[PDB]
Amino acid sequence: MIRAVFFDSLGTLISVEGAYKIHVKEMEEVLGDYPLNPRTLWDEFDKLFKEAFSNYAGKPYRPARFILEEVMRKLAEKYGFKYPGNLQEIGVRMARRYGGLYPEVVEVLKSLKGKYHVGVILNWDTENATAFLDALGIKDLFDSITTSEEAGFAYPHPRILELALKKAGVKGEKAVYVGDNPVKDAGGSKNLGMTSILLDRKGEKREFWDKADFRVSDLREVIKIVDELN
Repeated sequence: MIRAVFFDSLGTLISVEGAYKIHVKEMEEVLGDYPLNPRTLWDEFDKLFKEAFSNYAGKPYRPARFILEEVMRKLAEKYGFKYPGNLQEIGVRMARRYGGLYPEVVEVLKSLKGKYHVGVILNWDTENATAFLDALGIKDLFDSITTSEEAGFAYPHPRILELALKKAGVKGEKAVYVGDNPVKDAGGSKNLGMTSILLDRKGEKREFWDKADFRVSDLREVIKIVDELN
């Protein structure tokens, strides 16, 4: 019955502890020798980039590289540090150095890939998203990489999922959907017939429990769930 498994957003693959490290080390490289706290610069930057990026939700996609540069450009002015080019390429380097994938990702992707179409969906730019997956070492494990830039709209928008399924050549009813935030993923409260799996690593997402077919704290359960559905 099931022919494709999709992972939406990097929260289903990267841990909060690993993500925060890459982010911390990201600002470290940006500041260099300039006397600024990387912890605080991340706080203001993450706050500002969220504001700017949220204004495009479900609307025609503007690449994040241009929204990041503007946010970073303003911070450089505010605090008086040089802007060392695009942050996107710095992130790929930090992911290379420190990683941050959940311990079982590569194992789970490897098993599913032998039986089903394993695709990933991201609310990011196509080029950088692929480079980031390569840095983590899981790019070649996916049968398809679908992004908001390719679909033309930011999260949420049906064209993203529609295109992901088009790549796999399967209908939604024959696909599984792994996400970590139902109100911040590609399909929003929409799936196209897909069987949803909510990743709650800590069991602290009660508000999202009732809007997901299955719940798991370990991605290896995605193997069993998909297996039983067949």
